[PDB]
Amino acid sequence: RDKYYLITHGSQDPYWTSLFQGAKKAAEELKVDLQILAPPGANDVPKQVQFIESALATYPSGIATTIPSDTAFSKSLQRANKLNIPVIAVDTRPKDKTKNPYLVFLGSDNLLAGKKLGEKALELTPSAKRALVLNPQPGHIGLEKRAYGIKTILQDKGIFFEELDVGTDPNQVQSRVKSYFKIHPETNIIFCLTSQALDPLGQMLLHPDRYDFNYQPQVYSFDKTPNTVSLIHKKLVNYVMDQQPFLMGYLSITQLVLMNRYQLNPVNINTA
Amino acid sequence: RDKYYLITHGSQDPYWTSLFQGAKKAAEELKVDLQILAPPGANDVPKQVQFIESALATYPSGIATTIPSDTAFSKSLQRANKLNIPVIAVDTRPKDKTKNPYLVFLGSDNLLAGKKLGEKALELTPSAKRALVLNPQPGHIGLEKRAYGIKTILQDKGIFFEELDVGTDPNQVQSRVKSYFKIHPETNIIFCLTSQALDPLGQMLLHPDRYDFNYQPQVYSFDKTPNTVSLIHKKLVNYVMDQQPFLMGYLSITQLVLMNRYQLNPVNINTAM
Repeated sequence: RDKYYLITHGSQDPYWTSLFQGAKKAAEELKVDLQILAPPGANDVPKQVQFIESALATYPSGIATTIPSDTAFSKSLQRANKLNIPVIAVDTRPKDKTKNPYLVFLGSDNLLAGKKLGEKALELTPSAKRALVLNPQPGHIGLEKRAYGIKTILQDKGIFFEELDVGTDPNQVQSRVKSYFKIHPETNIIFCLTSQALDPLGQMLLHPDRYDFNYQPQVYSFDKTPNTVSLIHKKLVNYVMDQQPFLMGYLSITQLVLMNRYQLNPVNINTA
Repeated sequence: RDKYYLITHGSQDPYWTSLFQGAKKAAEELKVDLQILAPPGANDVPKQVQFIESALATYPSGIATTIPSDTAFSKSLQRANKLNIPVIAVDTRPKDKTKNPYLVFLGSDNLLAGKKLGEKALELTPSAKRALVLNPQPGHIGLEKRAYGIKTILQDKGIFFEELDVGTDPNQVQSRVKSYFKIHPETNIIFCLTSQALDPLGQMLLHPDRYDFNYQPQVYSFDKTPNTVSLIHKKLVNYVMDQQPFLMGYLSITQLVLMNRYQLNPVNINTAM
């Protein structure tokens, strides 16, 4: 019974559970064992590196892991490459494969997704002159590419903008945003790099009087989580890039299995 | 301005942000300062105890805090009592205030709320065969009262039931729930003690094929969070108890202030509908 691992840097978001279920679904249909390793929070890279090192020591048939840092995983990844343990990157990938080796990547092209969302925003709300980008985890190389994409679209079109570190604590996200709007009450658009930033904002959009947030800005986000879908339906959110985490999880375990059982070579896949 | 503290044992549940906003809004209108202290997770008692302890050192005008344990907070509460710092209990309260002193309690009567949820589920779900109670926080004395209240109603009607400790990790809640249904497929009623149990469950109710969860049970819960409200509109959840956290927040800070500015005695307030 071949053993496989799916290791990530977070697990509380609805995004993670979709991805986890896709992988579990593939594991079940292909009849292989899957162990999921993820820190108790939204981000804890040193703990993730720990999981990867522990998994490697069990000589698994394959590992699918997120790689949200350009340096924190280098040693672990290099080790895995030397021991010939196939590693597939999912969700987030490093910019240098020689320093951070892995076989292929399954996920979105974060830089492009951002550009696509910025373009969509200016297309659905051309009258925009001021935008706000909410980053729940500055440093996350994947989110950094998204923000960069959006920003290149905004600047090229002359739109003013600023990126804000909101963290993941709901109360802090809401107050950082309310603080920004009091100083710039003209902000017309808000970009949420993940649903972690959207959820706290959505609550204020749903109860504008209770939160003293009647601005009614145009909002764009990433990931179609249950609450995100509800806000779209309510027309409080204009557009959301979907990375299809379930497809991502399912296909990653599938390629690892096909490689082991048939000596096939996995390939990169843009799951957007 | 006078300094006030709102201390809780959690901060991720959308329920808290609603409580926090009510407290902040009251602070704003009354022109007092308010600091909110809550562990980064969804439950951390020792951390909360330290928060209360460090708050006391600053000799604040008042403190509002949850008390989810009959033992963990005793010393801190007694200390606060000796320093003459007013303490109001919100959301959850201890069974014995002689050992755990606090002035008044603003929140709902957990036991009664549980009984009420149980009675409503039996009304709306006449076909009731077997119920499952999902506890995301064993140890939380408020949730124990809820579960107990629900079980008394279920026992009275001869409905089979079981309480399951699902924790708060979304993946684990789903896993443990699916395992139970594989063993008891006839289970047709689910009671979620908080939205922390409901969210991961709601994801499966929205994509039953993806999660291999086509049972379609009747669901009951506590706290009308955004996702909970959405699930209600989609008829995936039948009835949800509302404790009105915003009101709880607003009124608790308001009483602490009226107490300091006007020499009034605060009173207990059941915030339920």
